[PDB]
Amino acid sequence: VSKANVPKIDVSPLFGDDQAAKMRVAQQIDAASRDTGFFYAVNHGINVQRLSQKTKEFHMSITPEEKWDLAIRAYNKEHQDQVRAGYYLSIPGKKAVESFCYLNPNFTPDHPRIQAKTPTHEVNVWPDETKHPGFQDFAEQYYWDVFGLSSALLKGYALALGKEENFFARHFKPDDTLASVVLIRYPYLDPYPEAAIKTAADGTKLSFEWHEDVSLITVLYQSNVQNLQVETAAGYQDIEADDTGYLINCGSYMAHLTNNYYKAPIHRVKWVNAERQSLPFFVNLGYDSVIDPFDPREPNGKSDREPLSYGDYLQNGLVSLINKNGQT
Ligand SMILES: [Fe+2]
Repeated sequence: VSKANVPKIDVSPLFGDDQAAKMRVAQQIDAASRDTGFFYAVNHGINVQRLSQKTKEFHMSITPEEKWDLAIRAYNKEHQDQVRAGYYLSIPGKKAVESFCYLNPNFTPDHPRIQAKTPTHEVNVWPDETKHPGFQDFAEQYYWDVFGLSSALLKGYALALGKEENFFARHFKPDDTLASVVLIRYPYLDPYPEAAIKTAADGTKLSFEWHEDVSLITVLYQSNVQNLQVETAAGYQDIEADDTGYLINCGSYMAHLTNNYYKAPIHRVKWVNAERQSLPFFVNLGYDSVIDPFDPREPNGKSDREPLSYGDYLQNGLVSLINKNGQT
């Protein structure tokens, strides 16, 4: 098994005003997006050691009582309003992974999309402040930190495609973004439950099967344990881990609006029996956001693809991924 070429891109110019320097970052984003589809963003300015420490404290101290109280509908029939946001329980002896998902902190009972009961909008659920002091403050702060990084990355993607730098970012707004953070624990277990390991066609033992992401882009921080593979024409290649950088890739909405010029890379998660964290931020736009598809290969950029509202895309895509790869 060979190793993927995943470049490290200093994204710090994307926060500045040196336009030539932004263009040089954009070129590197374009090159990586047309190759394996992944790159590491470095010099990003986020305190990832505090991110990992506070996430670890939460996963290790939450009790079965609290997990039931936070559980999404798939694990708790009482919580009909929690499809996305809440706790995704492990099943001892059967399912190893457990996770906690939260959405835009601005989604409150007073928010108009919540009042309208619009699909894919939910109010976050949180543990008791006295049992997890400072956790909600940290998690909401983190949402806006990675929102900021993601805004800057979207400027790079726009310039890479020959668009003005706000082409995507204008649709990525704090008041309505459907972006989510998932705090995922992959545990060390001895014996490891065989029901939690899948075998791929090529014999590789997996924790999560091949998929494309449901996102515009995905902005991922992982601890320093190698696990991801990306599909190429010549087979799957290992993505090296780096627990100081953010791993970036496009989701299938980008592939749609660029007529597959920037593909959504197919990737999968190898089984590794090690305690590790996986903290993705899925960059989603607003429910009514529509970007006219274009084709950068054509002089006039003309595309025959239909515009797709981000809300409809997200609703269909989340259901599809559960049905293909299972309830997480
Ligand atoms: Fe993924």
